[PDB]
Amino acid sequence: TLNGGITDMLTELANFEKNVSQAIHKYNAYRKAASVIAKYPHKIKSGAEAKKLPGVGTKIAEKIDEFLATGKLRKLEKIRQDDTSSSINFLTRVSGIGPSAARKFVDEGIKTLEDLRKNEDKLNHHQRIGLKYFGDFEKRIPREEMLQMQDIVLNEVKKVDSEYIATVCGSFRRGAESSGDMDVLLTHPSFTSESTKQPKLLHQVVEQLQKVHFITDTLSKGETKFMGVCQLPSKNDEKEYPHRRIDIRLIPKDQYYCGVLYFTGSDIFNKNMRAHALEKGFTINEYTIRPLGVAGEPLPVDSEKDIFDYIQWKYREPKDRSE
DNA sequence: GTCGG
DNA sequence: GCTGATGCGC
DNA sequence: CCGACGGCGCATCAGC
Ligand SMILES: Nc1ccn([C@H]2C[C@H](O)[C@@H](COP(=O)(O)OP(=O)(O)NP(=O)(O)O)O2)c(=O)n1
Ligand SMILES: [Mg+2]
Ligand SMILES: [Mg+2]
Repeated sequence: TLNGGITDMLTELANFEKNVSQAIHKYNAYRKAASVIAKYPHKIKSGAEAKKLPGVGTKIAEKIDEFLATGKLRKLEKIRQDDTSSSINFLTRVSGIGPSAARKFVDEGIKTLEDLRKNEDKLNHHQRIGLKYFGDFEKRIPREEMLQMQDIVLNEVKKVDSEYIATVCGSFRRGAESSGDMDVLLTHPSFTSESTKQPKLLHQVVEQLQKVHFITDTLSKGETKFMGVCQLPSKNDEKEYPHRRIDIRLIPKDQYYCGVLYFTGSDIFNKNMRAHALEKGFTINEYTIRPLGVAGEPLPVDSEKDIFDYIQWKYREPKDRSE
């Protein structure tokens, strides 16, 4: 990538602020700057040039000048040397261990993978599964495997009830050649914003995917959101595929376009778009777009493009939403 | 950390 | 048990 | 200056 050295530096700063400092707005600011620089179509020559981009301010411009001049950032070189920052940043890589829990574990002398494995009884269910698949969860998923997973999920959903519609969203729907996980949007005509005419709609699908041994583990599960683990089947004598993260979101069927907009992302694109909506006098969530008067009644939406129209954005195909 | 009013 | 906060994640 | 920063599901806990 054209400015990969810079965007990597900013991401590392973002992670430090989130995981160690617990300064969430600094985390968001660093990721916004990294995002806008990532899509800038020139090799950046100076901090001043970058400060012209929205989300890059004075402090990030100065860091870019240091990085361009020396290839490194003294602030990060010191952070990498610090044992407590290093430990906390490591522990947060386990799914279910956040900044607070990582600092608590370090206080208790739990700070390596070996320590975690020795202290499984001190982990909640989510953390215990995150530890179990720690290596697998850091692997990426080739799009070819995403296509196999898509075929399994859609066909098994079809067998439960041909009226389900399952849509793979996330980075996959944005056309990524690899994904960190699989995100599945689910609808069924019995579940609308006006009524739930059938119970266990999400459960039935989860159950079926467990029955055929696709879903292997559950991190969390409610009426509309499942968060778990899945695995492709392998052939005779074949090494097994890595276990993968899977999220499933049941959305009211009449609210599919707001739901698919949300679940297609990226997260930064959603943040930019919802922030823009506010400046335009609307609020967007995964169910509705509503005017700000306090939020008013939902506006009619019959395509993803209707949502862009309301906030006066030209439409952006999913592949162009990877901010 | 950055931005807009 | 319920409700509201908080952590963690999408 | 300085308030705002997207919006919400599930797990866990504290207080009643
Ligand atoms: N903070 C976040 C995180 C996620 N999402 C939405 C947008 C994202 O596209 C989708 C799925 O989340 P994800 O973490 O799986 O991200 P992804 O875009 O699929 N990328 P990846 O899974 O790493 O390949 O949920 C969001 O709105 N806000
Ligand atoms: Mg994803
Ligand atoms: Mg996901």
